[PDB]
Amino acid sequence: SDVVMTQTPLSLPVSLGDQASISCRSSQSLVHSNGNTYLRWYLQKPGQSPKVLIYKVSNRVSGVPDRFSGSGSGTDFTLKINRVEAEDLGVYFCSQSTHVPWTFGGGTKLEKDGGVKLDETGGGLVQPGGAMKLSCVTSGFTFGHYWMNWVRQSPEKGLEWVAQFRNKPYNYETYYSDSVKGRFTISRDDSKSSVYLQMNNLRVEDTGIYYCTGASYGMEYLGQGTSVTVS
Ligand SMILES: O=C(O)c1ccccc1-c1c2ccc(=O)cc-2oc2cc(O)ccc12
Repeated sequence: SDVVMTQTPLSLPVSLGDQASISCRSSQSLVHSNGNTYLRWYLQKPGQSPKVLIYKVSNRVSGVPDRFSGSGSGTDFTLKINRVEAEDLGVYFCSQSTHVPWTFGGGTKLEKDGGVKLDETGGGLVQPGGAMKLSCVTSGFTFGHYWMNWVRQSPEKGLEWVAQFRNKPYNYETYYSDSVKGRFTISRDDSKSSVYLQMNNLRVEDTGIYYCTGASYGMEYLGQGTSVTVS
């Protein structure tokens, strides 16, 4: 039932100045009943956090050069990069947010912002069985019009969406990944423009960098992440 996002190729070697093309396919249509197709492309530079380059298939995040273009429809999507430069090098991910759970492709290795801020705190080291509360304080966007999420990253599983807390128009509904159901609880406070993640009964496999994200009208902003180690 979970939408599988498949990227090709896993690794894409290029020479500076060449054109690059990355494919992302979904296991089912990403066309939403509301008319939007919720497909994002991200770039993660080595050692840094993922940043959105393209949203709703083809919309370029302002600031991203015109050399980048997203295209496609339904289940078949493509990111094109003209005249590759050094700053473009890193891992590109696609993600779908039409269906819950939100899901990510496995990545392809190619080898401010209106004052928006999201700051994650609470990370650290705990032993299995332990608990930890992550907090995310935001500013620079009208929080009431955003769905807040927690997404995590590990070498073993890649990017994984784990929880969502919708806004008032969408009944403040919460959703969780099966991997954390019954253990993690996402909470939201509009007055403080903050979201929190209470993580109980932690396991080694919960180890990862945890990012808070704010999504609205197909766009998404992400924090720099906070590291959680369960050892
Ligand atoms: O896209 C929207 O209409 C919308 C507006 C405000 C807040 C969230 C959404 C939004 C969705 C609203 C309804 C729905 O059925 C699905 C939505 O999906 C989204 C996916 C995103 O990445 C990012 C945003 C959304």
